Amino acid sequence: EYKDTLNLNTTTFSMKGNLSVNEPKTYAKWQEQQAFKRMQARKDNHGDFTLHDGPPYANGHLHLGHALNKILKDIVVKREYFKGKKIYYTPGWDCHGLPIEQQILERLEKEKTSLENPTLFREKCRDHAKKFLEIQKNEFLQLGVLGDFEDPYKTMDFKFEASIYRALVEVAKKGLLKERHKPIYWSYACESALAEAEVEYKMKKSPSIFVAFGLKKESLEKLKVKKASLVIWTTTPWTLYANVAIALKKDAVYALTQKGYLVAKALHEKLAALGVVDNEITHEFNSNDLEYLVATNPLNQRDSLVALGEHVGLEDGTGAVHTAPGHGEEDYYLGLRYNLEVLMSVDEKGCYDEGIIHNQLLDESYLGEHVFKAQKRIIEQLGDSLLLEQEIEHSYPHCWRTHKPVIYRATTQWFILMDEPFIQNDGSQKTLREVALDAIEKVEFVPSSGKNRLKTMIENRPDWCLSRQRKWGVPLAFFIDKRTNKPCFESEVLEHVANLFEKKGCDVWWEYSVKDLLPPSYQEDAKHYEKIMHILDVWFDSGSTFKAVLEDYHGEKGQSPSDVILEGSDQHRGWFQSSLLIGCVLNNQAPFKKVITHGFIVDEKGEKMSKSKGNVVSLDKLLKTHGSDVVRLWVAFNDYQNDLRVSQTFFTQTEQHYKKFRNTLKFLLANFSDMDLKNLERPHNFSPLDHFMLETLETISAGVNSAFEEHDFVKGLNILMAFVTNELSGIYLDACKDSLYCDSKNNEKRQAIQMVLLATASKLCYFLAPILTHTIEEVLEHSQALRIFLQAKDVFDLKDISVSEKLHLKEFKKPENFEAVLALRSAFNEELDRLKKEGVIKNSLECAIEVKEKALDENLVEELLMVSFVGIAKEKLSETPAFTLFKAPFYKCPRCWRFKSELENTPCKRCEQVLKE
Ligand SMILES: CC[C@H](C)[C@H](N)C(=O)OP(=O)(O)OC[C@H]1O[C@@H](n2cnc3c(N)ncnc32)[C@H](O)[C@@H]1O
Ligand SMILES: [Zn+2]
Repeated sequence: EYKDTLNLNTTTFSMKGNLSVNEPKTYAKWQEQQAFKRMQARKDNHGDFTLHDGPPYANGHLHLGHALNKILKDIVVKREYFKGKKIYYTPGWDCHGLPIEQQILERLEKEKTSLENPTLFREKCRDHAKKFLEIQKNEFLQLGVLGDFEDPYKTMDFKFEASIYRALVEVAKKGLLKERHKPIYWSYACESALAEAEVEYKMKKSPSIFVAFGLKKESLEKLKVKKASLVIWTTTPWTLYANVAIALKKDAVYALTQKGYLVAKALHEKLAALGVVDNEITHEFNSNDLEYLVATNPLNQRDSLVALGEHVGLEDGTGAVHTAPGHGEEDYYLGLRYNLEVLMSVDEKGCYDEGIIHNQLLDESYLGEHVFKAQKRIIEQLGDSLLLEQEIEHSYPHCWRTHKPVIYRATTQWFILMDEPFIQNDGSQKTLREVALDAIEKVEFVPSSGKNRLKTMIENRPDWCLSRQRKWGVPLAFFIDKRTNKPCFESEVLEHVANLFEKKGCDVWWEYSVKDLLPPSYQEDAKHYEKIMHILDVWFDSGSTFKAVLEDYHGEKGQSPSDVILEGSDQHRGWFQSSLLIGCVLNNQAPFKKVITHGFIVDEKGEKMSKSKGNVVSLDKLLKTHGSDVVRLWVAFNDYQNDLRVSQTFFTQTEQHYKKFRNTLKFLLANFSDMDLKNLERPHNFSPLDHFMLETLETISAGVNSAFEEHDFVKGLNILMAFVTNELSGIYLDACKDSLYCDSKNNEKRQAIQMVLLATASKLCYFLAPILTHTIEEVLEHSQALRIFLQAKDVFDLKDISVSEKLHLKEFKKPENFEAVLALRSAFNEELDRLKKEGVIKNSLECAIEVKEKALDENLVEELLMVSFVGIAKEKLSETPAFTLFKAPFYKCPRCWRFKSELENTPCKRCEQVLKE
């Protein structure tokens, strides 16, 4: 009957998050109130921070990977904002290319329709990108992220298309944009060249065959043998029609078997065990003496030159390599080395064309057949020359959006050259590969291992094929002079076109005549010029975002180079590399100072998610079930630099952490809710325990901050959680509960406790604000004391505070040392544990302790162990080397339940006083 005489100590801040209901209201408010613009306009901004957004493709709804990405960017940006900086973060969308165009192509199929008008086709692509840009923008905002989402950048904006073109212009004028004719990746499904970032290597089954090419009569006579046939190994019977040579290893021994097969001696043992060749060797020859002999192709009876390759391998195959210059890059260079024909009779759709008849390379029945469908019939046609057929599996390149296997076709395309010296901005001379490698060494990678991934790619990469044979993209908008057969790179022409794109967009390249695309100076010679109609690799679009966004807006959307970029691990093959290369051409450095890489969302078994496999976890369902602040906490509280597995068990762990933080903030708010805000002006006498908590708060705050500075949010959250769980809840709040609930509101020691709780909630708000922004906004909404103490209207006014200044602490105050008393506490609690299960007592408050160590502050002992008496009493309960435990020789107080009453059912002296107030 004393419960209503206690301090109420409640807050309107609720235990339950109600996140599905409350979070949309917060995020809608931030949109309506233009919170991001308010952040940028903050009057006392000091220093600048630029995160340059890498642009997601404007196709589809968001998945959990996009959420991971944008949430990490948001934590990084909000950290810098709350450190006091002016922030720049303009999100963007990647609107061109097959990620958009393939969806139009597939829908036209399903509807059984076609769209051949270029302007109308580009319009359907553009409308699709516009549609999903808005969908994605709103789904991003539902995660609580803040950026310039009402003014995002778009690669389909006319000014951006011009910026991309002007970047290409800079490459051309530095001498790095050149035509090459060679075999390259070819996607037959979309009738386009491809480069590396547009291929996905996947396991594929293939025929694997060993084929005898008999030496011609005159070559047998020169070699002085009766029978000899070189054996080749190939997995592509579809290229045998284009054979012109058989390449051997230089200065290497070739064995001739009794049945007359000629293979590398080093491989004969393996080949005979396979049954490709017979076991007996009759003669050995040096490949140097075999060069310029001639064999016969069993498929079509054509000559095949015996040639010497560069670096022919002896781990695979036979040591004799079927050479088809039209369908292999190294083959092509060998063919030119020996002035051989480049046979290439495979069209843009991957089908054999009339060249096989004109050149007598393959039977006419194959005309129009797809090369992969023809292979079975080709293999059957080989007859006795087929020595062995297997089926193998190997990693094979596939088109990134049609998912069909690619082939290689000799073709003329446009490239950025990697090993071509060009004039540096400082006047020196270096190749792009050299510049990029030097640039990488100036970039910080998080984790540092990511440097090695990008560096190895730059060390090994080939020339970058830029030209694509689709319509949705930025054209390589140069004219060829027919009088010279070379491109026109005159600045007046290039600037004229760039200005037209900036005002009208690239549709004009298809619509306008050559004369109408030329400056008036040139229009009389318009008859001599023809347009290049190829469009740029979409990876060149996105590689140019630093120029189009950071440079062309002169710092208004962030500096070049950016301070941070942050993307998934596939962007070393992608956007990190394209942006590095273009930045090194234009600026001779990377357009970013730091690269943070995150892993991929994968299922509970570590496997990739796909609608095909049935293992896709829905972002919308995840948000509905847990709320965005829980999804955000899951991101921050996990090892995001490696792949992240999604499962109910891991989200249940995160929910328990969120509940612990939330329940802690509720308790804090409840227990300084009644404090007279005049307290905030005056200093207080703090107890040793108070000081221990303030000093501990400062030590853990430094550790959290250092961890968050290194982007190790797990480490920082673990420090914060341990403080919340152990020192705060376990030690301080337990020890303070009596004063908080049972001491007078005027009690100066209670007021000091409340100031410690205020300072503690203040630091929790500051450190959690980048991660749980909605929840900290809610905390401030419900606590007038915090808003006054922090001079904060809302979460966007938070700053790191000096607890020392706010609480008026003395400069040279010597820290508490609690090692001895906390060791006594743990030892007492272990002994109390044992007495409880024996039934000897129920609670620490029933006990008296006499400590043999006279050196300890006895009131601190009583405070920390929550005994009701320090000293000697009558009934001995137990004894250790450090202390003796007795039953407290008092009654339980009916108001505070401490054993401090001299009379049964009578308020103790403290409570008596409080009740009389
Ligand atoms: C930087 C984007 C470039 C230019 C390109 N448009 C692109 O890849 O766009 P998108 O495919 O939509 O991806 C945009 C960003 O999401 C990241 N991402 C994609 N899938 C996943 C996934 N399962 N798990 C985690 N992250 C993912 C990707 O790593 C990039 O950080
Ligand atoms: Zn009492």
